[PDB]
Amino acid sequence: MQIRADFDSGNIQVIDASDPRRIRLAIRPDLASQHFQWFHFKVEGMAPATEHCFTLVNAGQSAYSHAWSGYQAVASYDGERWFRVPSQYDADGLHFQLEPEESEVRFAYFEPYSRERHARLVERALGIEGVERLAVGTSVQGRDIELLRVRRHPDSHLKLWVIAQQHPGEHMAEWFMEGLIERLQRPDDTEMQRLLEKADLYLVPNMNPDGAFHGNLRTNAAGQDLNRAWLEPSAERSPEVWFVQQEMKRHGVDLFLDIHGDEEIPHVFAAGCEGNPGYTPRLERLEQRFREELMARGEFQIRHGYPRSAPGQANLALACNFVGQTYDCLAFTIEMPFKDHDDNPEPGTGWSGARSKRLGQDVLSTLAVLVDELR
Ligand SMILES: [Zn+2]
Repeated sequence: MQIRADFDSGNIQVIDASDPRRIRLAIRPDLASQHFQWFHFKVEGMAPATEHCFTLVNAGQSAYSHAWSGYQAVASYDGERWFRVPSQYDADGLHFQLEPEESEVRFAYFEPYSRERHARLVERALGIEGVERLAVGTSVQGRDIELLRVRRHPDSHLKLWVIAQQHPGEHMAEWFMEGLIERLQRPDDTEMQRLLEKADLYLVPNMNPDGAFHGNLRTNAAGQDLNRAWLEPSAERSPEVWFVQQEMKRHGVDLFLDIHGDEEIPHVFAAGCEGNPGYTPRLERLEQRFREELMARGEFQIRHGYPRSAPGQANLALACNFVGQTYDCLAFTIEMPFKDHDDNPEPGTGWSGARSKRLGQDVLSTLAVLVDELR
């Protein structure tokens, strides 16, 4: 038996894998920050007809250790079909067991989205009618930050921005983008026809390629939390955010969605800008419309989420608040669960890459409905 993480988005430290019934492992802290929670490794040469019991020993010291409770690890034999496995959490850490049908299998905190797939996603995007790579930024380690624009009518006047995965460990985010982009390949898509008549789409499939490649959870290569750098972006420390802000200034913003993933809450939800000094009645109305329309179409609810912000007490270092206020536009942070969307239980897979994609396409339907109210 051999366990490794020497690959894209891999993360794990092997303690002792000599006894299948007592496998010890540790989660690796981010490149330049103390945060950790995301894990991704492969096991090879497992004995057949044998139970293998795994334990992430430092789960208790992870960034969000209270989120472990109720969480079921994800696994895959072919890296295509991912399934949930029996898991428990106590003082010794996160435990999960599996009697593998195959000699090899891989585990991860969520269905990984590799930079390899990212590349194929961009390729397909550029092969789509009206889709272009409007501009490209560069990460701290020199990886591409594509800004794709979907434009099918030279007279549209609205700019709808959607960026994802500023936090590397939140892989469900890029899955959301894949679904959103792929819907653009439909021949007779009436809703999209209307949307694109009035607006152009500005998409950044991945805001932190270095973090994602290195299996980080929270920060970019420099150790900076990108969703805390919007008030004071750095060309050197947070180039990913700096790039996006320059382009936003060039073209303008009339809508902004920041796609994330939440470790704790087992529900898909959306946080707004109610704490912004610039939170107007118009924006409060639009936020109500958006949630109302999305709730009627996708796996999205409004009962659970983060505590709301008191009037004028928002943290403008956050993308959602910063963009919404700077441009006086509807803005939300979309949150997908690492667990399941309990409203629609599917224990065998929990929240997945597929359900993330579907949410991405449902969100497009919501935008089509609200396009005439944004401005
Ligand atoms: Zn996040």
